[PDB]
Amino acid sequence: KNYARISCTSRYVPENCVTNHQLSEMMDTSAAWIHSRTGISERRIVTQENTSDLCHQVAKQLLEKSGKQASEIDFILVATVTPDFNMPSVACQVQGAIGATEAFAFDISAACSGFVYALSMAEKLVLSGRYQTGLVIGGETFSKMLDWTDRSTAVLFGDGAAGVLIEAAETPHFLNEKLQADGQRWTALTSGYTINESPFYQGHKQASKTLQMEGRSIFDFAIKDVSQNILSLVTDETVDYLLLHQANVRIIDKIARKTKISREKFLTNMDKYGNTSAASIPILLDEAVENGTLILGSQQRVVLTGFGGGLTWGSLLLTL
Amino acid sequence: KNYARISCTSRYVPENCVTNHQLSEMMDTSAAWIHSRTGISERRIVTQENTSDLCHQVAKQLLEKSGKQASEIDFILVATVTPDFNMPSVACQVQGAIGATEAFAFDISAACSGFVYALSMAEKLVLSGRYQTGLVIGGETFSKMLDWTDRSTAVLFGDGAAGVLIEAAETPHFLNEKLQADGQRWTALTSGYTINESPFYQGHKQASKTLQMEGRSIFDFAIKDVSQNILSLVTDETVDYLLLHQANVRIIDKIARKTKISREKFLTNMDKYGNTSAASIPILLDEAVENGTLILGSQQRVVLTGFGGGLTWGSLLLTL
Ligand SMILES: C[C@@H]1C[C@H](C)CN(c2ccc(C(=O)Nc3ccccc3C(=O)O)cc2Oc2ccccc2)C1
Ligand SMILES: C[C@@H]1C[C@H](C)CN(c2ccc(C(=O)Nc3ccccc3C(=O)O)cc2Oc2ccccc2)C1
Repeated sequence: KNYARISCTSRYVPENCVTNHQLSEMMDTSAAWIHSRTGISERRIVTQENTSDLCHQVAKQLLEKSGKQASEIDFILVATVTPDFNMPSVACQVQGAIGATEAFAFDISAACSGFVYALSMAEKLVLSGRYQTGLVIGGETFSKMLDWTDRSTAVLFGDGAAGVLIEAAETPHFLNEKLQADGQRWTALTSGYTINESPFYQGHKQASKTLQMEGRSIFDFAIKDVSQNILSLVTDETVDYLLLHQANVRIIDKIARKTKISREKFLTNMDKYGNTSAASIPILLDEAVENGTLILGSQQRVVLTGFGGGLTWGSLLLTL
Repeated sequence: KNYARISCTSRYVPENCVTNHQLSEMMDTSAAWIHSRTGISERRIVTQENTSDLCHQVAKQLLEKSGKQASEIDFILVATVTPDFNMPSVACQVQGAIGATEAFAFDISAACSGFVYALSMAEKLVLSGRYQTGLVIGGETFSKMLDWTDRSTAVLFGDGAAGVLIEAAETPHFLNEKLQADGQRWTALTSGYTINESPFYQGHKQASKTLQMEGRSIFDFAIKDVSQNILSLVTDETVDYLLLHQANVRIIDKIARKTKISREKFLTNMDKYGNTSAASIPILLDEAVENGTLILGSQQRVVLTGFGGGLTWGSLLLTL
């Protein structure tokens, strides 16, 4: 048994629900326009929780659902770009919160590709035969990284976390993968810059630290490069469902045409969550499993496709 | 060929050299006292470079040394807790800087255990058979995370980066490993907190963001837990050299006694670098290889042991 397998899914978002109506007041825009530009109706925003707290509940819920003991966890991987501290890692805060004393843990930084990247990691870890049980969680609190006056980005993001319980299976589930990156375009999407202000620094680098994005640029990138990445693993005839990063539904609309894969196969759920970055795919996954669209153990050929800052992007082809 | 192997080593530190004499003036302490408390005589501090720049030179040097093409790199892993941005990752900035268009990349957050953790990752990646050539670099610019007035921590850290070229070998090199963590003590060593100041935040969390450490606490932790972790892989009779995280030489003095492993086997090099966090082990490694203490391809049984914020710690047993 050295084949990684997603046994359980689970998600957790802040209770505070922020509708477009509240954002139209905060800012000076119309809820109607916020809705048509984003494809979002409402989103959750933390009021007292930080990334680790959201990830903590996900882990806690995964443990209760599966009936697993925190002591049976061998490793905890968290995909995030909005961690409480640089040190400790969010994965370590969760490891301590749930008491997974026998698990080692760390965070992975790959922007909105983070969950897919982390999932690829867990597969490698389990393949080695050294580890069998892990928790892979994607979580963010981007609401603390936004300029809530600029209505061309703030209205786009939601907070939340979701993950899965991974355990060693007898038969393969993770069939193929293709992880990629292009740092030659890293300026297209950035956040979290830290100014060096030691008495030794001589540069004049300044950066608000709030998210910055070249919409058209990354939109075009997704359509061209993600489409090619997806087509390197499947074709319409060999895939049942595709769970892409929930950045913008129109990206999905166009990718389905580009790749010639049936549009109803691409699941989406931005309406109530907005763009939850690394958490987008596992939140979508938990919902699709929860309502019976996706069925664990059914052998449905599913592709998970993330893409984001880096630039980063990658897909995983699995049989649920 | 699916056995990870360290083929090349390389290091890079800022040219700006800061001696204890300059720090005694800056602060109001004696160089003599800074020396006896830290075991450091001088350290490098960035004046214009950021973590990615240091890691960039390491990658660039590794590529030139080995004669490899940036296009032959399959993956780039960077261990850091002081990245330029949360997004993009430092690994992505390096991937773009050196033109490793065929490599996917991401950063790993495991504090001063980061390099060991990243190395464990690369081993898993190569084991899978999907990837053969990678660059694993540990780099930090902690000088931007310190309060240069508090002489109980600032005098401790240096800037720098170092890494290795990893490629698929025919015979095993990575013999064993034991990665661990304890998030129940994460408050003992923290840095980089990000305050949430969205119009929705109701908490009153505040944190300077500069490094905070409970010296005695983590010192005791290292002596007890790292000693046990090391003894789970070797005994004096089965190890030739041990490269531990360069946090404090006295930790090594005591660990050698605790574990009963010959003291001359633990290599150290804080004098000219200070504590370079994640970069400490690969800098030490490159130096020991450079001067002939350690010999690649000689089959010397070597243990790499990192420990740091998280809490995190772990060792790798290899035959060079
Ligand atoms: C609030 C604004 C409203 C506008 C209409 C859409 N915005 C946009 C929202 C999302 C994207 C986009 O491509 N996003 C992404 C692409 C790759 C990886 C990650 C993302 C991410 O949003 O996290 C791009 C946007 O801007 C354009 C889309 C098409 C053509 C030109 C720009 C969000
Ligand atoms: C500048 C100060 C000078 C004092 C004398 C030593 N400081 C200290 C320097 C380092 C440590 C220490 O244990 N460090 C660590 C332990 C585990 C993982 C990482 C570190 C790290 O420094 O990065 C602890 C220190 O403080 C004590 C050591 C022994 C007993 C009580 C406190 C640094």
